[PDB]
Amino acid sequence: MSNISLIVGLGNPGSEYAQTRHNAGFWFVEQLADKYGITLKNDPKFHGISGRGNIEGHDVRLLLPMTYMNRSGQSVVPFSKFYQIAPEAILIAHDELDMNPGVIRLKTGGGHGGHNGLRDIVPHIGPNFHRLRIGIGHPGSKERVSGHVLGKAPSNEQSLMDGAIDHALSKVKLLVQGQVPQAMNQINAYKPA
Ligand SMILES: Nc1ccn([C@@H]2O[C@H](CO)[C@@H](O)[C@H]2O)c(=O)n1
Repeated sequence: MSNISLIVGLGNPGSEYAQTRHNAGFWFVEQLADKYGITLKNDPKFHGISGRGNIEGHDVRLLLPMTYMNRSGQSVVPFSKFYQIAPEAILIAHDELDMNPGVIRLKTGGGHGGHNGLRDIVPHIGPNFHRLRIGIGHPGSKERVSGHVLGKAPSNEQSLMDGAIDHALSKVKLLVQGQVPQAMNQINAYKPA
């Protein structure tokens, strides 16, 4: 059903990418894992870091692909296939250029929206998974995007994103319980200030 049983955080591996905007998904899932005491550990068979544990009475798996962003499907696809997790039971947290820092919205379905992590996943499991879109803002230049997503946000924008992520963590209860509509209402209403 639409109970969430896999939460994927997208990002790039390595200390040099850890604090970049493109790792917003990693930030969310890492903080989720700590909140619920879920151990994230190297999972070489699935080219990622993974964990499993109890979130609010529900058995949930967590996955961070260690493939680099544009190859995220090399982790997500075989992982979800092996555990027989339908896309409708997957939440993928990812950075979103089309929303401001501090804005966070749940979306079901649709395309990759230019996101090359999602672009590597949608072809294989289809579009029908859920996304936690973590706003990272857009750069000045339309050609500045690589420099933006692989760049570190200013303390100001970082605080907004951290606050939004903190809010989302408080609503994961609704997601694993399969009240996706309520989770959408309460997440998507978040104002940073
Ligand atoms: N070694 C690297 C470095 C960066 N990336 C980034 O992931 C983005 C997917 O939107 C790509 O657009 C890119 O910015 C990646 O996949 N692999």
